Amino acid sequence: QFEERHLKFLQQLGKGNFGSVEMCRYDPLQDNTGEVVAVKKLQHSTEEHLRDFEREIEILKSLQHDNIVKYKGVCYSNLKLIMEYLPYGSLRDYLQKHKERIDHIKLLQYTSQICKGMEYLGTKRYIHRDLATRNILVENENRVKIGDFGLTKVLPQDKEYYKVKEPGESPIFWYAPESLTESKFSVASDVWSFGVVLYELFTYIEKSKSPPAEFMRMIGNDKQGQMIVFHLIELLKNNGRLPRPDGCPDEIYMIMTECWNNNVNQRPSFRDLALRVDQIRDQMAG
Ligand SMILES: O=C(Nc1c[nH]nc1-c1nc2ccc(C[NH+]3CCOCC3)cc2[nH]1)NC1CC1
Repeated sequence: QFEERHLKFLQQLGKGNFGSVEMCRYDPLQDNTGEVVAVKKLQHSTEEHLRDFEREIEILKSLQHDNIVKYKGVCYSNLKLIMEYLPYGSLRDYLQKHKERIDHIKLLQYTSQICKGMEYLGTKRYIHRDLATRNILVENENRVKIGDFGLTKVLPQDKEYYKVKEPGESPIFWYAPESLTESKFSVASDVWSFGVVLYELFTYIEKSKSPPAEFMRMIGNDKQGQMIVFHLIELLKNNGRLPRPDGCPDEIYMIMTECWNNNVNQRPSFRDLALRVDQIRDQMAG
């Protein structure tokens, strides 16, 4: 267990969907040699949010995979989540800064790694509901892990989707059509969101070309609030889609579009996605 009082703040790391994450030193000997860790805490520690956060903790805790940020422990008073600190930040920021000097062999290594993290997630009947480069952490040049399980849901035994009311703030531009119209979330809607993560990676996080900027362009920048969703549904219903990023290999663009399939059952599995992505990296390499 970790004791609250030995956590020494160093710096903020970031805010996610409902909390905050700090860089801290667990230094129980006060001589300043202790382990640097990542720490999550609730900004608005409601009784509602406190349940979801402990639910979040219990999900992370139960997930052990090379491509899923490690759980280390909790602190009691209100709860704090202790996690491994990954020094390179979010993939969104790392790729944005180091643009294009990250070649395609690298993007596909991360892609592969993302796929495997999700395949295992799904093996435990969990649905992330927020797969996005900003929620993916970089350990080092050669490793990313999936993180921020704040919006994750377990499937019921006999259902294969999870229907949510009442929705909080929602990454709509990553949402598959049936999540927007019906609030059905599933392994399949995470696969849709994975297609957008792949789009993100191959745009190198150019800000003019992000999903929000581009979907907003397509439906009209004049669309506001609730209407954005109305027009997005219609757009997606008619095969309005994010364009192929400048320079994107062709068989990477096909993976994107296969994921963004209105027909829910016709989307690839992560098992097939991981195989496919690894196959492309083989031939690139030779
Ligand atoms: O849980 C989170 N992340 C982490 C778990 N373990 N380690 C992290 C983490 N988040 C980071 C955010 C930014 C940075 C970059 N800075 C590191 C120190 O020098 C300046 C740049 C690292 C992060 N590690 N992500 C929340 C912050 C969005």
